[PDB]
Amino acid sequence: DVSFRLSGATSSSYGVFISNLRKALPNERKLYDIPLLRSSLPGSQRYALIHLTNYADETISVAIDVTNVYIMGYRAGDTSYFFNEASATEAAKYVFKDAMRKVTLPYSGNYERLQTAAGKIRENIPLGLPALDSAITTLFYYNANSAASALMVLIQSTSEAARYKFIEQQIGKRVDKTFLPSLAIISLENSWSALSKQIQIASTNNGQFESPVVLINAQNQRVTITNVDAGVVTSNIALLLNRNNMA
Ligand SMILES: Nc1ncnc2[nH]cnc12
Repeated sequence: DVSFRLSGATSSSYGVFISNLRKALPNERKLYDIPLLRSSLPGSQRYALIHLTNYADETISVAIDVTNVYIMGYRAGDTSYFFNEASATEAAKYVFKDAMRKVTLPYSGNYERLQTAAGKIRENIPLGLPALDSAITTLFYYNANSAASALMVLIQSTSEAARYKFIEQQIGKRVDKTFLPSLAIISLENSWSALSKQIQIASTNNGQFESPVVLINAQNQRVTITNVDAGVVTSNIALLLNRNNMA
């Protein structure tokens, strides 16, 4: 299990938390010094639990699938909450089994569904450590109308931070402030599967992608990424989705 406590948290201690979350994920190999995640694991090995505690000492436990860093659902007290999808129904056979109530959320855990349900796009939802505190409080005292936006804060602060060093560093900097994510963060979130696939292809193709990936950089320019010597591959992406795990 991995834990993070917001009371007394610093940039350094969020960095230690995201390091430990990456270390909790099993990898087959490394390609270009980046962990390649497993394609399939038995249910008994497939899930990791993250414990998150806000400023008021209220704790939720979040279940993640370690093959794709996907959040399956969370527990608050005696009640578990799972996303309305196939992988989350599978997850509920293995985690939070002694929860007295189980609630199935009225959506799946993908962004197009969560943004529709929240009525807000990712660019307009604050991130930073105080926004994670707020997200924990909202999810602990489950308010249906505010859950979807809180779950997007939670996903971006744990899963997306683990996938990219840039996202980890941007969220971790904001200890007593909040910020709105740039299109650079949004395009990294959007492009993880495609970048992962192309880096796996590149290892059999002399470091060259078969299909380019278009990212948005810090100056809001569309940049076309074509190989493993690009900065996003050398010094940013921290985990690779297995090619067998993309559908
Ligand atoms: N539920 C989720 N967990 C992790 N990463 C995601 N990207 C979109 N939805 C996600």
